[PDB]
Amino acid sequence: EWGQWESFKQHYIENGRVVDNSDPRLITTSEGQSYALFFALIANDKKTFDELLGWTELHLAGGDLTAQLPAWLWGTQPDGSQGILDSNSAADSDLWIAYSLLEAGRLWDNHYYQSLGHLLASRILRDETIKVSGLGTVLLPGKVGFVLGKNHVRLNPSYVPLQLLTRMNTVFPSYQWEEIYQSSAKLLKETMPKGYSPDWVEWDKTQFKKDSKAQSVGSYNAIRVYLWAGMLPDSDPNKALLLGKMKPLLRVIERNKGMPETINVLTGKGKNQGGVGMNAAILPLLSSLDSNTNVAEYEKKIQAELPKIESDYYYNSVLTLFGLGWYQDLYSFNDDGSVTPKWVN
Ligand SMILES: [Cl-]
Ligand code: NI
Repeated sequence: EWGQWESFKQHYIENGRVVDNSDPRLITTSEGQSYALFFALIANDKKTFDELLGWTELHLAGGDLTAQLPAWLWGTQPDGSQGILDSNSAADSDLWIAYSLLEAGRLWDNHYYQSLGHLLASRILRDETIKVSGLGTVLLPGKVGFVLGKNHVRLNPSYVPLQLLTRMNTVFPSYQWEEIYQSSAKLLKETMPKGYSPDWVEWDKTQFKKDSKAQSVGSYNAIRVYLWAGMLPDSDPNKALLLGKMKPLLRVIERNKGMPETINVLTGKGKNQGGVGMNAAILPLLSSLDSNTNVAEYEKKIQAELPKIESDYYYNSVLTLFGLGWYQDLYSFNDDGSVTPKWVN
């Protein structure tokens, strides 16, 4: 029913795990699992959803997702065995997994999925959030390694889709999730002086500062900011504020026909060509604002490039699933952060 999803399963999923073969360790990430769970839900694919969930729990979460956040990285170890390569969590993926479970629970009337999504979400609060001066409670990028000093944290704009955060608060209200929505909105709006979001940025007590490691680069992480924002319902007051800053991006598309591999968020100047994944990632945004780009023809170009990412290009494939899937009306987000797949109505 969703051709691109059927292709993705064939070429990227092996017995419940999403494989990124660009790493010679033939890795699976909690990110890959999280996106595949979401896509399986959008596709009304209960069987694959179950397979993905089971693999995630067994291999990344010690057989119990109610007991711990999943490890983010799994694959071939130096001795040839397969196992966890990094036991740290990745909060963006934790959030996508919790969201997909909550939404699958609602859409499929599956009380287990509802409960599991809830218990995972509660653990995200426990294990990878912290309250800092001025910004309040933030979602940290992982359970360890992102607290850099007193009231000083390293954050990642792409990790916090406002629609997912809205959803955390709408059936079981939570002062913590409300605070995280607010700090995330502030993070997004205040670190894009030219309408471009960095991959990483620090909050140091009283202000945002250039990330000491990643500097001012916006690249593969950050391209998702435009993706999530372009798919917000206009009920979210932050959508208009974020999109109001993105005229430079639209001009980049007019002139260069796509976003660059890396962009300097302070100057708006970019390096290299970004690729079909990044082009799909900006498609919802492109469809939502005025520019000289013919959107229909832009989408046709993306479609023409799909055979080239049939295999061996995990990340471009998930970006195209998100962006083309949305453009082709396969799913939309609602005012309460929930998602309505095409198959519902
Ligand atoms: Cl619905
Ligand atoms: Ni019920």
